[PDB]
Amino acid sequence: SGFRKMAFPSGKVEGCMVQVTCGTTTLNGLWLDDTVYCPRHVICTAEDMLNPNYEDLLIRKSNHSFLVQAGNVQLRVIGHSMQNCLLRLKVDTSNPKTPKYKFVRIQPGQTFSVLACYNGSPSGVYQCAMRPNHTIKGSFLNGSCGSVGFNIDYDCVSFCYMHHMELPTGVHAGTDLEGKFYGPFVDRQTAQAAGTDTTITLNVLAWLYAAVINGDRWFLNRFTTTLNDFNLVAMKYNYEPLTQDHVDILGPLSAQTGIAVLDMCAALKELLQNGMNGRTILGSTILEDEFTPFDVVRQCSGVTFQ
Amino acid sequence: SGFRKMAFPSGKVEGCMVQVTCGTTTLNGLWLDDTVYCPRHVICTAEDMLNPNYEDLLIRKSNHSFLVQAGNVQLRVIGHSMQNCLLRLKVDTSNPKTPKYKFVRIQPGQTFSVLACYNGSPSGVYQCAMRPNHTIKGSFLNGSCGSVGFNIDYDCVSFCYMHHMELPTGVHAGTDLEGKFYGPFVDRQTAQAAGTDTTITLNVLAWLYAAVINGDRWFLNRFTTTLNDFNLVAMKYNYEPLTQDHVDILGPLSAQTGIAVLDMCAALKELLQNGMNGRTILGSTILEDEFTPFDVVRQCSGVTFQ
Ligand SMILES: O=C(Sc1nnc(C(F)(F)F)[nH]1)c1ccc(C#Cc2ccccc2)o1
Ligand SMILES: O=C(Sc1nnc(C(F)(F)F)[nH]1)c1ccc(C#Cc2ccccc2)o1
Repeated sequence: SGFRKMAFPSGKVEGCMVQVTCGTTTLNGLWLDDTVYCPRHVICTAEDMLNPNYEDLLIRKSNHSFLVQAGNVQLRVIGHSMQNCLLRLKVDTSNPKTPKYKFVRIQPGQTFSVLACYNGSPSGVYQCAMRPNHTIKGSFLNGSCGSVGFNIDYDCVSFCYMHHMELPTGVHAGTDLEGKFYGPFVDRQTAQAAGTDTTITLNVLAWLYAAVINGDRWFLNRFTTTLNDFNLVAMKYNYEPLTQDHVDILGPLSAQTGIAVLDMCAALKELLQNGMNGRTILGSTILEDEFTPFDVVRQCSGVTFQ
Repeated sequence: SGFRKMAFPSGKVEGCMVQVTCGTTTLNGLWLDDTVYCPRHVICTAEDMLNPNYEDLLIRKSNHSFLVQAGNVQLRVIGHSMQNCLLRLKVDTSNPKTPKYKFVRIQPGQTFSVLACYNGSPSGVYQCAMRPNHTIKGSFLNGSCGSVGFNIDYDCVSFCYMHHMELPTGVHAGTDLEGKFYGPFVDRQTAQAAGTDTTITLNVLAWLYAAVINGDRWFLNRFTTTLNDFNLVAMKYNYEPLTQDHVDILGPLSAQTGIAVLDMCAALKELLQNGMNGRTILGSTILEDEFTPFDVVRQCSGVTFQ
């Protein structure tokens, strides 16, 4: 029993974190086989950020412009290229600790673990959701760029995020491991700001199923609803519209608890309209949206507390 | 910026998790040097739990009664002893992945990271506080016994918890790595239940300092309070009494923000009496108590957003 925001064990990722220095700038890189990945803005100094031309800034660099440190070991750069917003440094050593891995581009609403790192040293791990507005509410200080997000599937690390910047509201933006940004953000200091966010409906529903699996039914009701009628209430409360695809995804959870998706939607609608009446769900006083249907099946018992 | 329940990177602990089987019971053990630690109740079958005599149950076991699996490798038991509520199995191999470590007994209110494990395979990591009532609100399913709690200090792993059982309210109980229980709990199936809990005052205060360090001051006020006057409000709201020691501990945070501890206490008192007025603190609608003063200094910027 219980329910917590759980991260994946971070060991396989810890063994891949290095430090990358270019001139006066240091940040984290990711060492897989004989390549180190890092934010290209490592090449930018104390004025470049405002309007950098990375093509131009990089052509002026040599292989020995870059200092890569794996622990106390110094790695030798023997090549470099730019891939979108990432630098790809080739090194003379292959990381013996490289896990089985892939690079994936995660969709909004999906969750992953972040290994916060400073000077190539892991300092903490926590679970994040990719917001509908393509930001994450992380916990990052100066020096955290190059910290990565990931999921672990059996023995395979699916890397899906690399940290690049903080936006004015204190939220965070970055790229996939191909260097393409999530959201309309760019790696330069501009007026860019997070667009308006919405609550992740599908995740709230999954979480309500987790609460039932864990034995709680107080918020249920005898009503049902249609998709369209639900979505009118959804938009009033700034929730993402529910789609048939989302209903389909909730099938396994619906089957395990014997509660129809649209009946759970009627429950949510009531909770949204009436509030929670001083009561809690899975220890929370608010409706949580950073657990996916996958996260619930992963964490919750396969048998429900009927 | 941002503020999240952050766990320590779990790598050093992952490399220490093994599987221990006795008869039909399997759970997790901790492999440090040539010793495996695990809950002694691994020796108990499908009726022993009710009223087991561990001395008697253990004397009937040989070294080969115990099956220890580190990955796919089988470790050979070459000795065993009981230490309080733990078994101490000596093995023919020394764990090459043993980190620098110590065993510590944590105090109520303090926090640590839990590596949830099943069949000796780490599955997740999350941050927990030791409640005043000596339980933790973990996330555990059948097979999680032997999962450990820890803090990491530089290169040193301070182990402080091993999981033994779930109590009726769904909360969790276990021991330090000397096998002594936290709380009045025992490793047998009885009517034992968590005593009444209280909110960890010192942690709520630390967290209010974190909110200020991160730039938020809305909840402050022009009032001050005495310890005694605060504690009268504290007991009305089921908060731990504040002591001079707790005030002393909050010194560094108080200095960084320029807010007197007793002035922060007046703020808390107002928040307790008036509520939060639909507003949030560090993204929370409630007063959080699972971050210590240490956790705040670790996670927050050393310079405040004045
Ligand atoms: O702490 C951070 S994140 C960070 N700051 N430095 C690093 C390093 F690259 F790792 F060194 N990482 C921070 C502070 C301020 C900002 C910013 C910003 C910003 C806001 C709006 C538009 C463009 C840029 O990020
Ligand atoms: O899922 C768990 S924790 C757990 N259950 N099994 C293991 C194993 F040892 F790892 F195998 N760990 C569970 C379910 C039910 C209980 C219990 C209980 C209990 C409640 C009151 C008094 C004494 C015992 O714990």
